Amino acid sequence: PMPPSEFLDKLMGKVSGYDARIRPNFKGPPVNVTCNIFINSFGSIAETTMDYRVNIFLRQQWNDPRLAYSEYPDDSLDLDPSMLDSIWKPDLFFANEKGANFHEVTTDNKLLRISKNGNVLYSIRITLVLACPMDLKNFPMDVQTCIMQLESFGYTMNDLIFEWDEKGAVQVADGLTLPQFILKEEKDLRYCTKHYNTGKFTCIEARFHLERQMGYYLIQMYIPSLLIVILSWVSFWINMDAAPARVGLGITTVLTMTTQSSGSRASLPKVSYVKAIDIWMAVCLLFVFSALLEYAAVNFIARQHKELLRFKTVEEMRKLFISRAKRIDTVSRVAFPLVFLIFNIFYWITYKIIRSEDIHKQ
Amino acid sequence: PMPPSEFLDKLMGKVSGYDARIRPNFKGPPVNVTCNIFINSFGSIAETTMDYRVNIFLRQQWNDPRLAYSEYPDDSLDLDPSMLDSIWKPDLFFANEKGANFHEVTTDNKLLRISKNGNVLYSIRITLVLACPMDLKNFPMDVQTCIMQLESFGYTMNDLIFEWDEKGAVQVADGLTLPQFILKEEKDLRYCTKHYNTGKFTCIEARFHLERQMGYYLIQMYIPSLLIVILSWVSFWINMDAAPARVGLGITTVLTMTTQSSGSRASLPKVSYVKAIDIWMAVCLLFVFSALLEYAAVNFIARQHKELLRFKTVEEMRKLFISRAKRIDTVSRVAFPLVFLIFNIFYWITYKIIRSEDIHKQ
Amino acid sequence: PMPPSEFLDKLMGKVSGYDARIRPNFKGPPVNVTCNIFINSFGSIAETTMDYRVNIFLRQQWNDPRLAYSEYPDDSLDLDPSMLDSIWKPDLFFANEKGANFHEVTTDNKLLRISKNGNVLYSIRITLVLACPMDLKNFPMDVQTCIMQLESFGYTMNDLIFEWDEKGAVQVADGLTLPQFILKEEKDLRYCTKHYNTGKFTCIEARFHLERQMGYYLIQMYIPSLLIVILSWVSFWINMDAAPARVGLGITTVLTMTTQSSGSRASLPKVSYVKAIDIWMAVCLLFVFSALLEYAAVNFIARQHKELLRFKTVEEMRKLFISRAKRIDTVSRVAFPLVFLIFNIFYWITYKIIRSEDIHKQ
Amino acid sequence: PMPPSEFLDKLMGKVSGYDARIRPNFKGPPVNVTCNIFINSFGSIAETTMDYRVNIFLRQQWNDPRLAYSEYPDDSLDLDPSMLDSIWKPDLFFANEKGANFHEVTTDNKLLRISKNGNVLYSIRITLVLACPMDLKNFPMDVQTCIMQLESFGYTMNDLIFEWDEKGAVQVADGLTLPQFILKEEKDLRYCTKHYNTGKFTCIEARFHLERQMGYYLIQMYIPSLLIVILSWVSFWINMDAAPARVGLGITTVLTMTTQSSGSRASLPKVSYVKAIDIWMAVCLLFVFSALLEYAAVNFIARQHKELLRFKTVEEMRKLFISRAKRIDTVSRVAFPLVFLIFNIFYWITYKIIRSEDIHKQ
Amino acid sequence: PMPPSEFLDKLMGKVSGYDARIRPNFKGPPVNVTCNIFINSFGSIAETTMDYRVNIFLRQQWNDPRLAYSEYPDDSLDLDPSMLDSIWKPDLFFANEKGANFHEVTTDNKLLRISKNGNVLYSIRITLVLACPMDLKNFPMDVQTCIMQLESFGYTMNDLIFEWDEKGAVQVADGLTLPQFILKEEKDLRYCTKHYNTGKFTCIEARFHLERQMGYYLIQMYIPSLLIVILSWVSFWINMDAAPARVGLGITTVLTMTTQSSGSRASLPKVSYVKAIDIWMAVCLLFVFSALLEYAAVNFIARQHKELLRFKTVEEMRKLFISRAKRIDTVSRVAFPLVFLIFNIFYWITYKIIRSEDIHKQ
Ligand SMILES: CC[C@H](C)[C@H]1O[C@]2(CC[C@@H]1C)C[C@@H]1C[C@@H](C/C=C(\C)[C@@H](O[C@H]3C[C@H](OC)[C@@H](O[C@H]4C[C@H](OC)[C@@H](O)[C@H](C)O4)[C@H](C)O3)[C@@H](C)/C=C\C=C3\CO[C@@H]4[C@H](O)C(C)=C[C@@H](C(=O)O1)[C@]34O)O2
Ligand SMILES: CC[C@H](C)[C@H]1O[C@]2(CC[C@@H]1C)C[C@@H]1C[C@@H](C/C=C(\C)[C@@H](O[C@H]3C[C@H](OC)[C@@H](O[C@H]4C[C@H](OC)[C@@H](O)[C@H](C)O4)[C@H](C)O3)[C@@H](C)/C=C\C=C3\CO[C@@H]4[C@H](O)C(C)=C[C@@H](C(=O)O1)[C@]34O)O2
Ligand SMILES: CC[C@H](C)[C@H]1O[C@]2(CC[C@@H]1C)C[C@@H]1C[C@@H](C/C=C(\C)[C@@H](O[C@H]3C[C@H](OC)[C@@H](O[C@H]4C[C@H](OC)[C@@H](O)[C@H](C)O4)[C@H](C)O3)[C@@H](C)/C=C\C=C3\CO[C@@H]4[C@H](O)C(C)=C[C@@H](C(=O)O1)[C@]34O)O2
Repeated sequence: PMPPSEFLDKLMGKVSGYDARIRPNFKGPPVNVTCNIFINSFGSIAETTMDYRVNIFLRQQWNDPRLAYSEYPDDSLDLDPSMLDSIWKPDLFFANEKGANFHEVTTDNKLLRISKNGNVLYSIRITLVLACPMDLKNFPMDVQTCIMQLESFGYTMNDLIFEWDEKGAVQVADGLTLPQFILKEEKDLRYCTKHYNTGKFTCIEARFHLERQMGYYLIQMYIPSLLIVILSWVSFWINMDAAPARVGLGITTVLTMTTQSSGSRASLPKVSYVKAIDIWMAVCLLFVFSALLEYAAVNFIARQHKELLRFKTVEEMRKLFISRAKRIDTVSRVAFPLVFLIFNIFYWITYKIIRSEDIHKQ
Repeated sequence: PMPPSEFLDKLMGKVSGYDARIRPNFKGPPVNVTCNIFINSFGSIAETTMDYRVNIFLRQQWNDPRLAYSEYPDDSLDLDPSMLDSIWKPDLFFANEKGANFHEVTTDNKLLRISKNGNVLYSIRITLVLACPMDLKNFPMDVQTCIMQLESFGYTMNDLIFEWDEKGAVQVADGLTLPQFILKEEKDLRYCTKHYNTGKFTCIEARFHLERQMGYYLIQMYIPSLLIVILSWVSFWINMDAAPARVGLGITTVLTMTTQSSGSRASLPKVSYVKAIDIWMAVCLLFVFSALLEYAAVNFIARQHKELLRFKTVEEMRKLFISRAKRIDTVSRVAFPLVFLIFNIFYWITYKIIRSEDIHKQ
Repeated sequence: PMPPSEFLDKLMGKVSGYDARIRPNFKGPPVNVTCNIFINSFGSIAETTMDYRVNIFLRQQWNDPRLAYSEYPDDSLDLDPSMLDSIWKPDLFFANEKGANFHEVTTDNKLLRISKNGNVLYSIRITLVLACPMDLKNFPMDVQTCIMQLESFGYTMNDLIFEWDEKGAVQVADGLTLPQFILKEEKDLRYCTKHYNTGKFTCIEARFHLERQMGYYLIQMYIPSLLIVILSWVSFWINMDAAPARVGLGITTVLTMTTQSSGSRASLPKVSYVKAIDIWMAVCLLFVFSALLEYAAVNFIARQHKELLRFKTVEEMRKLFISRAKRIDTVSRVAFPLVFLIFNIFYWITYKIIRSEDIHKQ
Repeated sequence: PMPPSEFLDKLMGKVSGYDARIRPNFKGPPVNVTCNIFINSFGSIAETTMDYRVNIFLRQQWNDPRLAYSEYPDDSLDLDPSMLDSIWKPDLFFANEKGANFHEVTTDNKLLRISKNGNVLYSIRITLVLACPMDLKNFPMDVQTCIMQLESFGYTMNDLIFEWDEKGAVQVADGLTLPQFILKEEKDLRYCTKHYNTGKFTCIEARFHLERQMGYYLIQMYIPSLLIVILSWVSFWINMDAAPARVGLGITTVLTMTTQSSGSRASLPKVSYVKAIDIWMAVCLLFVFSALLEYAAVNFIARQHKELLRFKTVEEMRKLFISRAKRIDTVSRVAFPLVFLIFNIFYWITYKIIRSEDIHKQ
Repeated sequence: PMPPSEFLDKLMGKVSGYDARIRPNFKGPPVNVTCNIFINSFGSIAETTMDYRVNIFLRQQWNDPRLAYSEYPDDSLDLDPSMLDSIWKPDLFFANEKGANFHEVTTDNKLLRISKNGNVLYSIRITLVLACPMDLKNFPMDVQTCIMQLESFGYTMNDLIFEWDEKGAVQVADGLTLPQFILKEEKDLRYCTKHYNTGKFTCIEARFHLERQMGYYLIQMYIPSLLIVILSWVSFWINMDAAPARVGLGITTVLTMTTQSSGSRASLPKVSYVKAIDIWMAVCLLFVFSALLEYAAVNFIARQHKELLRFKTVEEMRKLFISRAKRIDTVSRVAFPLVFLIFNIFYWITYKIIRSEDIHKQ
């Protein structure tokens, strides 16, 4: 029978001794805050500035003794979010972030629900440009581990304690997909406490293990390099007397291998360690460069042939240099793709075992 | 005869018991909100970040019993938008969005119209960077279905219910055109209710079917690839003894096919499935590569010819290798464009039937 | 003798019955608002997102009967812009716009001048990213017509009427120049009234006719294409037996024509109609491709010559094929630039007459 | 002995008749405002959108008679910047600007100092994206004159007059350097008064003469073009019978000259007048194109030689065509670099005299 | 026993004489402020606009006598950051900065702690786009010294004095790494006082010495240039009669050296001094150009050979020109890589000694 306006100005009134600046149960045990997040959107992962953009529904549960009411019989009592000025919302800030803008569209995207015993549910929708450092030791295949850290500002560990939720940890939205990565099902909850000269502060973090998909990099980078190496193999069947043809074919394959290697590393930060694509493009470039060196040795042997022919064992030395120049081409035509196939299976199995070692060590 | 200032401070006065924080007909049936949007601008569709930018006139109709007035005889009573602080606007937020900024130019772009019985018309102009996931299984021709979701924050299904309008669904502005797409005439209205641990929330959505126009991709991508394949066909008429000419022509056609294929995929996200342009550029690249292989086989047969000529059935084996080397060119000159025409009609009709299957299944 | 503070708190005081929420002459004829704009900056015209950025001094003149004063003898009475909270500024918003931010530097850039009879002058400085659709049927030469629409939000046609000024329409700043376009001297004032389900709203618009300057596109695009076609003509004088030279020259001219055509269309939206540069680059590419086909026919005739010479009317058939192979080069050397000159004068006069037809139809 | 709180609420109190909306010495002579700016940062000069970014310390000095105090004996009395709401700051706005955001970091970056007789010192730190039109008649060497205009909004010339400072004009920070330009020591102070239909408004402007440094453009653009022309000269020493070598060398030099000319104009607005780099790249491209034409004439004369040799004064006509084909190469080998050196010294001295004429006319 | 609300409204109440506009110990000695910063994130260093982005925890310690309390026995008394409106926070602003936005996510990221004797701890989290000028005299290896200046606005040196902290200077976060640079362990604290016409202002600055990592630039830039020079060395073994082969190989190596040099300078400001990569690419380009000149001299000597052979000491002059043309190739094949190795060791040791001289002079 009681009207709701006096009831919802009674608990936050200045005739009441609420004092929203003062934390609950002052001069006592620390407040325990339970947090669960809901990943609404995850994406826009950029490697060159090492950050990613999430959309989260940050839900914070804490108990306030002064907020308890015994008049109304309903337990939930969902409230309007405009009177969220004097409730004592806890301070929370993300340790590694940029941006972090609120959503003010059509209303402030906020949820306030005060239970009968004093439990408060506080939900806010925020997009954060979270910055995570990434390791690029293996660029085509890799398991990145993005770190999201939630800690407090201005309340030490003896006054405010952040804890993860027990029923579930992180709720991902159904149907959420990433175009370039695959989000793993398990998520780590390791809370570490940062120490500062001012004091220690409560901090909880969650880790997402991101598997990079290998379907795009196989089409864009691995197959055109094989096309270039196969073309340099095609140069072996051409006639050895046709010098501009073989020289031009080999030179253009080396040039396009260099430009392809320079263009695949363009969308990447300037890291200072050797990656896997470096190894792949280096061995492919070495293969086309060795093909050009093989033709240069063949044409040098033919040069020695032509100088000793035109100005005495001349016939059998002509035979020896033509037979040797034919033997080099005949053994190269078999030896080049076989050693390339050997390198391919060795590289692929060692990266398969180091990828499985990364997924086993985690 | 009554002056308007007391009348428009009477209904929102604190001497009145309006209490704009409290929802209408509290502790009763849920409020029913009818929404229709007006697409003022639609465009700026970007594939690489999978989002689009709309300009909408969001109109929300709901009934308030406390707002009803019986003094004035006029039914419409358009009001000034500055006193839209205490009216109980309903909470609405878009589920998949970025940005969503209001228009504050020369006034707040808002409309408030309170009917005599209590019906409230609330119109706001907002630009939203709506994020939609897109399928790129067929890149040149495709029918994208952009999804716009409108749901509530902080009021469950038992307190707030969102419904679409019956007289029309979505009003598009007259003369509105898209440079890259064609907006279909019908629009789906399927409302789905999202479930969360806190509770269930009302949500309505509208789907726009976007037909990608095929006029640009025919000019930019399909015809230059045919030019490259026709040039590789031109290489068959050149003399077989002119080895640097045919080798250089074929090698430059393969190189430019590779760079054209790499440059057409630049304005696209790094997806991990095979698209239609992948198939097209792959078959065209296979055609120019097979032309280079055909010349390599011709010059290998001529090599065998020259070695058996210069160091016995020599005349008729010279005839056999010249006749075979002529026969390969003569059959290739007919066989290459005919099998290309067969591939063209097969690819085009299978993509026509899969495009019509996509438009029939919807 | 009267001090100014009471006089300027008398007309906007709450002891006065001003009521700035209520429109002037309520329950009567509609308010008539006269608007003239002053183009301070115009520029930053981008084709790929189809919008332009203006800086305008929006001046709005309307009459308020309650604001009239008879105490002071001065007629102008320029006022301070801080008390522009309660004046009843009219609602105005641009129909096709993005951005539209106010200038808050060192003060709010505003002007308020209330005349003695009640005329109010309201000037504000705003930069608007106005979005206009453009037609690219003729890309090098074209007359774009940018549309600026000013309409009201929340006041129908019976309550608020917008009208253009009679003394002048749009004042452009002296010395204002555009690097890529030429602003015409006349400007259209056609007011159209938009109709919505809620009601009809007053709207006035102004059109600027923008002539695209042809000096840059002649240097960047038209002359290098002529350089490529002239180089392909140079290929006719080279010796026909030198096959790698003529083949390589023609192939590189075709390749660079393709890359030049692909690079000139890069700063353009993905439109689906044929433009004028498409026609120009297509005919130039057809010319260099026909030159390569002409050399392929010459070397095929020489192939027939060489096969019938080396394995009977042999001398006179050698004469016939050498004379025909010389005649093809001799007639091509004259016939190629003459038909190119014919195409040039036909293309140029038809685009001159369609440009003058566009400027005559307007 | 008087406490400072009553003294600094006495002069701005509502029990005082200060009335900060009303300008000082109302209904009298115009207020005289003295302005000096301090260039803290100058840079980020972009040619393609024709604007530059400054950081200025805007100091405004004006006299207020009502602010005068005779109680305290100190003359300076530096005040706290939070009570800068009611002081009657003058209206000032920059005529050609974008952005112009204030600095709110750790405090509002403001200075308020009220002298004993009524002199007020008002300093604010602002970064402005000032838009200046630039002339690109000579692109490598040029003296740009950036214009910064400071005028008033809403106060005419009879009420507010802006004047420059007498002790100095513009203070540049010590150690301030520009990477691409050189700031001259003198600065023009020409005040021009803008006229509008509403009235005339006071305006003062300052001009900075910016000398473009020529060290970068000599390395990036002038020397690689000389490398290309020297390579085309190297083509003269190669054997005339080696036709693919000379043809390929000349064709690749023409192609790379075209791409170098197209790439140096990329970071520039689409202007419609001929610049100096246009002239330079055009003459260099003409030189490499004439070298290709010279080889085409040599090989045409050799063609006439070969046709009259193989199907009568045959020996002496063979002599005449070989001697003429040698004479063309021998005279070209001397004549090409000498005429290039003549063009170089003529171009360089005419641009030196037109640069000195620009610096003498100013 | 005293409740906290009256105690925390007593010290900031208007019944108290706090007067937060007035600085502490007015008309006396200057306030001494001790500042220490905590580098939370450091990165996003861009060379082309010469600025870097930090995340700092700015801690300011100063003593206020009026804030001292003797009632409560606790010494720390951490307070809520909402009542940081009237505390007299000191004015601080960074001298060389852009941006500098506060963090408003979930609360204002602020810390307020008032000691018992009057010591105030004020911590704020800010991201600043700090602009630092950089010297690019040596581009691959360099030690940049970023300067962060903190000074006051509106309080002179006699009223406000800024001092660095004695216990530590700048705290870097543990685990913080930079992908492109290495942050040195020592940091300079040199405070310089800026002088202005208005007065002198306190300023303290901190310098970070940044070592550029050399691992990326060795892979991206130094090794492909060696690949190009090694390929030009490979051109010496090819047959001298094969003129299109050697000419084409040398010409494409010169062309790709030019494009590689133009592409490595793309991500750099337009500086006007010679860098180290300029010297490296210039010597490598000189090496490949000299190889092309060596082949041109060889083919000129062979031209003289062919003209004196075909139209008398003819045999021994044929011997002299073939022996000399062989001797040039034989001495070049040894002389080119040896002088390249000499240049490599000289360049590397002189840059090692100038890098160590830069790290010794600091
Ligand atoms: C085979 C290599 C040699 C070099 C051949 O290369 C060329 C011609 C002939 C050579 C012998 C080169 C190559 C294509 C082939 C033709 C082969 C087919 C048409 C396709 O390929 C197959 C193989 C591919 O598994 C390696 C396989 O993918 C799976 C992987 C995943 O399941 C594990 C899954 O995601 C999904 C099921 O799909 C799939 C069956 O498709 C063709 C689609 C390959 C892509 C072509 C690419 C298009 O743009 C690329 C690039 O811009 C380059 C410049 C041109 C193309 C090219 O490089 O062309 C290109 O790389 O011709
Ligand atoms: C003549 C064409 C053939 C192909 C010739 O081309 C080449 C060499 C010889 C060939 C026979 C090609 C060409 C230049 C010429 C040399 C000609 C001159 C030096 C200039 O040209 C004249 C002609 C031009 O009117 C067509 C005329 O403009 C007027 C137009 C307007 O009044 C109506 C007005 O705005 C103003 C008065 O100026 C003007 C008198 O200048 C030279 C300045 C032309 C520009 C050169 C361009 C620089 O970058 C361009 C591009 O990056 C490309 C890659 C290289 C250059 C080129 O393409 O070089 C380039 O295009 O040599
Ligand atoms: C040796 C030079 C000649 C020209 C050879 O070049 C080619 C073939 C054969 C020529 C004789 C060229 C070159 C690679 C080699 C093959 C050599 C190996 C595969 C690798 O190299 C070694 C040498 C390198 O120390 C110079 C050394 O790095 C250390 C430095 C640091 O410790 C001090 C530390 O960070 C870490 C330990 O690693 C390391 C042991 O790896 C290979 C990984 C080199 C990188 C290849 C690059 C990939 O993209 C680049 C570029 O896009 C270009 C276009 C193609 C590649 C290339 O240019 O290919 C490329 O540059 O083949």
